[PDB]
Amino acid sequence: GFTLPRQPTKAYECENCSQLSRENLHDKWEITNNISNVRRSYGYKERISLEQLQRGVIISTLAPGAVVRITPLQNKSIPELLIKTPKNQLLPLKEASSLYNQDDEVGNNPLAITKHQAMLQIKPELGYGKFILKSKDITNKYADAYMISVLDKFSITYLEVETDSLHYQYGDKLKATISLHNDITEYDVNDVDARLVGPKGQVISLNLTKLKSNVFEGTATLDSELNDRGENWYLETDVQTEYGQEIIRRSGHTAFSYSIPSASLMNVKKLSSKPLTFVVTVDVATASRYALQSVLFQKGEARPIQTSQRAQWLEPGKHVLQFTFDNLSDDNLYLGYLRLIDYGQLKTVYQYNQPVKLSQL
Ligand SMILES: [Ca+2]
Repeated sequence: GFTLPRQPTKAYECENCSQLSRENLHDKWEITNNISNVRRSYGYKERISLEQLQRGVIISTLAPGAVVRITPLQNKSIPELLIKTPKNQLLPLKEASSLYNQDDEVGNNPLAITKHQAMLQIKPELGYGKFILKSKDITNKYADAYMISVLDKFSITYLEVETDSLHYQYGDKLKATISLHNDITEYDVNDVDARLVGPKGQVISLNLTKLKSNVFEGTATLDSELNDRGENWYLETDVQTEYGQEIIRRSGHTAFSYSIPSASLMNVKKLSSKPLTFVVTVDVATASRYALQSVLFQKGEARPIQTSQRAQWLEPGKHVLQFTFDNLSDDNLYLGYLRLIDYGQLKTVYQYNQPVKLSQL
């Protein structure tokens, strides 16, 4: 017998669990022998209102040829838009795009600026800096709000974000690193905002600390009790600073997985050698369909021989799950991992990824 690391279980309210299969199934398959969520952004995204568009919204770029996208957040029309260049030339938005993009007789060219959406690449001749996007008028037919996306395509200034893990569970502390880089300039950042957004739109704000002039660390406790149903969480951050007369604005995102520890593995023992059968004790908090997956491994070459999977419906309480391999001596074999999946969450809720020699079972 081998005792596995303890993991207190946590119950969750599941809406789709009743629809899951109640079939007790065992599968086996042959097999043979992402690490980081680091993400860089060369632009930013923001939500703006029609009231802000009327007054004018700052579009800040650091290099020529930035790409700008304006989409309504309601199923309504976009206003006729104007853009003020950094040299205070007021233009119809279309006149800030190339002659090619303004031409309706190219055919292959998309009608990139319409009443439904507006997308453009700023002509390199207009340079870079502070552009002002403004509405020509306001009516009760335009959308209330818009998503502005700015890709500063040819800027060497980027925002780098990452979390200390790809996967978390209920009660874990998440740590994020947020850094603003340019290999020529050293920035001093003070205006930073960051949060965690869940699949149902639930928000967990990050508590930030300044590590360096351009580096921030953020922490939060992940304590959502909701089922993510296979969907992921995102770290969202927004940074703004100034370097001389230039606005440095970057926003970034990175994904991470989250689960509720709805069930845990406790003890694993070898039941038989012919056929190679193992039994694992499981503590279940929420009635759902669970799958226990394991891999049999074999100077010396270590390689997987077969994967086994036991999937069944489990009510709250203690259970014994059985899994078998086809098959070599006990000394030349070991269990590569012990993973437990909750199909109600479509997440691994328990995993032991350390080798377990059969001589320990
Ligand atoms: Ca701000």
